[PDB]
Amino acid sequence: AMDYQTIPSQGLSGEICVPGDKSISHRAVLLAAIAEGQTQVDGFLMGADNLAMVSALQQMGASIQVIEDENILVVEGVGMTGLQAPPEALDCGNSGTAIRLLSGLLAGQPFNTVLTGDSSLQRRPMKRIIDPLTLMGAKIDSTGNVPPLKIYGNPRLTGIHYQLPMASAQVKSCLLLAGLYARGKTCITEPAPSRDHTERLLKHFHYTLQKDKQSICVSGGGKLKANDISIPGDISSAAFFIVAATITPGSAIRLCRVGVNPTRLGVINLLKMMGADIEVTHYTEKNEEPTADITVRHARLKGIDIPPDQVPLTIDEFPVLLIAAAVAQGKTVLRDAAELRVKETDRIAAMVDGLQKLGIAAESLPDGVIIQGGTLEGGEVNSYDDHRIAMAFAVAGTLAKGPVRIRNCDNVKTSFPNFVELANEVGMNVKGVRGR
Ligand SMILES: O=C(O)C1=C[C@@H](OP(=O)(O)O)[C@@H](O)[C@H](O)C1
Ligand SMILES: [K+]
Repeated sequence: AMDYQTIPSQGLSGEICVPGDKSISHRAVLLAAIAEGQTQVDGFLMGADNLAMVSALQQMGASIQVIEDENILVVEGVGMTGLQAPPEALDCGNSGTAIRLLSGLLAGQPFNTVLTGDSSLQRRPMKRIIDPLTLMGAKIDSTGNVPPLKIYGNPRLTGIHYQLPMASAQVKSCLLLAGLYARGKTCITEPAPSRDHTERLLKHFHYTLQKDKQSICVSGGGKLKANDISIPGDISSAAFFIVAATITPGSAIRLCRVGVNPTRLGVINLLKMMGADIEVTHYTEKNEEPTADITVRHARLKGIDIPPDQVPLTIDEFPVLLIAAAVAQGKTVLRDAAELRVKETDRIAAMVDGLQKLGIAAESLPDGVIIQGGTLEGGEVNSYDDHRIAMAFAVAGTLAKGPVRIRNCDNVKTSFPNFVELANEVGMNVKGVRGR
């Protein structure tokens, strides 16, 4: 077992490239696997989650070459129908995105699959996918609507028209994947926009798609065409440094080549409301995906009523955003964020606990949190095995009055394998030490 241990920072400095986008990586290798022809993937995120997806695809006869130190996959497509029946259960480790997306992929296969993962994965909710898949003709067994899932593939799904009841991109993605195998039209209606990476990669792989109103549709039985993909940096990964530089005096940093999808821009929009100093420049577009350079300077913050339309666009950044709230002047309130409770861990409970442990008055609500802006002390917090709780409290350590001990950090590598190295390079202080 490994812990992080911080000491305060005298200012972040420098220019860094965060590594690849986790969400786009999962979609990119999945689609390339069943495409026709050879897809080269740059910027692929080499973490435990994306690698678990790579493994699962290989269990089913995908032809994937992994060049770890360059962040490159070379994928030799097997076509829509080229997958083979895996002999064992697919272990998705800690990755929610992998189990929910694979389920959509696997539902229309002419074979059977067991999908499972770690302790945390085994508590994450699956009704949200089981139900609409089932309306398309899937059979999926589970106890208590959590993994493991046993999927009795049906190569004769029929498309549905379906409204998301929570703003979930995984659910939307799961269903479009199934949609490519179903007879007729599949249409997802989404009341509140969620991350649209799947949509973009379909267009990229020259599967036609159609926006309608709030709706997006595909028809089953089209063909996916190989096309090289270059993955921009994960702005979720950049979010830790964006905060860290915001709250640490004397900080000024440039973050190169980060993805700036507006459906992912939450944390920047919200920090800006709070008074932060954040410049977005040099806009590109490689492979449908907006990419830009982000400059961050130390600024003093003010508490906000987080407007609830930003919740979907910030869902992964609330752990680190709440560190910002803790050291703002005044009160911050988060509402309509109950989704935070069903993540890798319950993120509202995890953040209330560690913030209190570090001297912050923070109060839980069933769908959010009330934070009273204050002063971070040193002490000890628990990560609850959640990568982003670990990384948020490593950020907190930059301003905290004394050292911060963050217990159990091995799952940081699920989304950010070089976090410590990049944190130290720009002037945070974070070190791996033995745990218990
Ligand atoms: O589709 C994706 O890549 C993701 C969407 C979100 O999940 P929900 O669909 O549960 O909102 C997010 O929290 C997750 O980390 C990654
Ligand atoms: K995860």
